[PDB]
Amino acid sequence: NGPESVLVNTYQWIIRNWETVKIQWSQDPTMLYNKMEFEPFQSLVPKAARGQYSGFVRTLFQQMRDVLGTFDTVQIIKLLPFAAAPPKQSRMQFSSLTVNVRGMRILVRGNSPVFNYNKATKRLTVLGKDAGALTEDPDEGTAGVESAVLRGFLILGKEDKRYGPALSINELSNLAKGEKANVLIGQGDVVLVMKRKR
Repeated sequence: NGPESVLVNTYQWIIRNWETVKIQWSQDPTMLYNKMEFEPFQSLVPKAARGQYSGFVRTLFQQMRDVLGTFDTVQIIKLLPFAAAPPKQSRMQFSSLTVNVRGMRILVRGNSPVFNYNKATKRLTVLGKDAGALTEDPDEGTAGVESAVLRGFLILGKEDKRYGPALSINELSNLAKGEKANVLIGQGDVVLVMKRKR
């Protein structure tokens, strides 16, 4: 009882109700974001981060709506509870989002100890406990273009030496619209990104 249970139950709820969440996420996201079911999760989020995280995630979700062929079920499920605060817009980038449990990090890209989706089995494991199983979705984007990781950017694929040494996530704000660059996105992973034109 406490944080860990709120975390696990929140994601359990999303998975249980995925079909209606998916509909609302696409047709009326504001009302999805305003559901009472996300309030307990929001209390886990550091008070001073809630607005920042919401602005960030809401923009990442609109990028996914705006950039055809980049639908990512697991990414939507992972980031959704963070959209539930009144958004505070900024130019900050986040590689992880913190929930306070016992100060734990949910990685924005890929799996983490806290949030682990097992593709082979379709099971989501949160804090080592079962949150439920997904089903294969035909709407899933297969281009390897990731639209909901960086605010204002698309991840294109592997590092490409034509575009020079890798930048940190804090160093992307000088890039021109349409410009490409390599980025230390996390771990030791370097990826080619593009700054969006709109």
